[PDB]
Amino acid sequence: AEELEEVVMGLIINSGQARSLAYAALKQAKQGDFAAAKAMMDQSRMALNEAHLVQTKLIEGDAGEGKMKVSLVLVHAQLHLMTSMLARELITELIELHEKLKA
Amino acid sequence: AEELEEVVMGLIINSGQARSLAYAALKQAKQGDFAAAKAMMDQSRMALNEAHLVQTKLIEGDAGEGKMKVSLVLVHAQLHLMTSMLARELITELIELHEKLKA
Amino acid sequence: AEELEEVVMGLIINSGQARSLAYAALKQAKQGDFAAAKAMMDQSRMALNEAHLVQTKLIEGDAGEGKMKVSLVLVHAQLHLMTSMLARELITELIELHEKLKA
Repeated sequence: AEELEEVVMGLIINSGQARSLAYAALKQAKQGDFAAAKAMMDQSRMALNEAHLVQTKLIEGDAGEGKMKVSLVLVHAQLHLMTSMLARELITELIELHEKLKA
Repeated sequence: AEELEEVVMGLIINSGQARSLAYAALKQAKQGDFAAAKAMMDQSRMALNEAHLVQTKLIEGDAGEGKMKVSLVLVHAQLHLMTSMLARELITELIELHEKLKA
Repeated sequence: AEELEEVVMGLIINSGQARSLAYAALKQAKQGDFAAAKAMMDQSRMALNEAHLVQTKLIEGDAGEGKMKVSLVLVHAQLHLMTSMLARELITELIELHEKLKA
């Protein structure tokens, strides 16, 4: 719907940007730039945190009537956010491995 | 609905616990504890397997009328389970890498 | 529905095959076969690309009436595709690490 629909687009874009930043963070690690990787990861998380917070309000205050479940719309947003958050967390682990290797 | 709704909560919690155990398993690997990591991974999988089995019954025996597809509710459960299973599988790979590194 | 339902099954199978190929690609890397890993990854991506293209047509040309959003059915397909694509991308990163790790 109006906002919910426009809000989802923002969430999808935000989630996509989060992943983009995360992959970029990893790329920095490959170049041996741990400092930039850490900075990129930190920002990536903040983007996700804000996105997750918005989704939480939706999931909690969404359902007009009773039930708390979710909606077709929310599920789509959750899919992007869940994927992005997971990607970012795993990417963080991958970056840590690069540090252990040396570079 | 009654059970389905309560069942989903259990699945979501179970999926979340699965991931939690998986991340913890990885943490053990970082401490150089391959034995504990393996034990944690094994338990993580068992939790997922039981969760997946419940979802399968849902997906197969859910749809009251004809169609086998899924439902708004099932999709949400699948999202958590799919994310958790994938996370756990990737985490397993990450742990194996730690073993190859040494520690 | 008829096609959409049958199309989803194809997408789910394709997504599953994509992941299967990706994991197999990783396995090749463990055996120290970077050439086979690369070949498997390339094919995995092509499978996903074709799958993603089909989903795009669905998401863009699906909704019979106005709205572009998604449908219960599409979300399910997106879940598998999103999971598979992410898995494959992360697996690619994991394979690159194996190459850096010698073998």
